[PDB]
Amino acid sequence: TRPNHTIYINNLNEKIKKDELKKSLHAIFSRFGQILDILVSRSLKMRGQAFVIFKEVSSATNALRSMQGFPFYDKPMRIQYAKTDSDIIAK
RNA sequence: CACGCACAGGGCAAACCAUUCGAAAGAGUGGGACGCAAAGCCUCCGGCCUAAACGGCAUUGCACUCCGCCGUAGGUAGCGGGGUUACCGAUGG
Ligand SMILES: Nc1nc2c(ncn2[C@@H]2O[C@@H]3COP(=O)(O)O[C@H]4[C@@H](O)[C@H](n5cnc6c(=O)[nH]c(N)nc65)O[C@@H]4COP(=O)(O)O[C@H]3[C@H]2O)c(=O)[nH]1
Repeated sequence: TRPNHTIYINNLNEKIKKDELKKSLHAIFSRFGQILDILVSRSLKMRGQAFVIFKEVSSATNALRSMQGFPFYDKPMRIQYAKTDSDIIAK
């Protein structure tokens, strides 16, 4: 549970189109601070989950806690501290 | 109608290379020429190739490597059956 710049989210409505998620997560996580990116693959394993990269931890954290169990596309998303740091975060 | 190395006069073009289109398969154009008696034309049937989109299922996945099954949809007529039309006329029991 080491706080991170990026957040893991799952139980995502696998029915909503990639582009749509992208636009609609920014939609509610931008409220918590600038985002450098939101990554999402539609592949068998990476589906149902998105990765949101905030500018700084401070926002991820602020983010996380507030929207846990949050009904998104009639499907309540679990949230967590990304296990690793996205690539650009090195940079 | 069918048949075939009947030498008549022709057609086409595998791999490859260049380039355009497509998610892709693959397709078109250009050089190439493996090999075609229809390797002309047509996707109705079987096979195989691709999964972008569409519908169903499966999946709770910790990624920035790969991304599943069915339907379907496309492609292949140079994978095959089939249909259709065809040049030559050594050959038709
Ligand atoms: N006019 C005519 N003659 C026929 C036919 N069938 C056989 N022949 C004669 O037989 C020769 C060899 O035929 P092949 O074994 O089928 O071997 C053939 C064939 O496989 C190929 N070919 C030529 N033209 C065509 C064509 O229009 N379509 C296809 N699929 N293959 C062809 O080239 C080979 C040699 O061809 P050729 O030099 O012409 O020499 C030919 C030709 O003189 C026919 O339907 N029409």
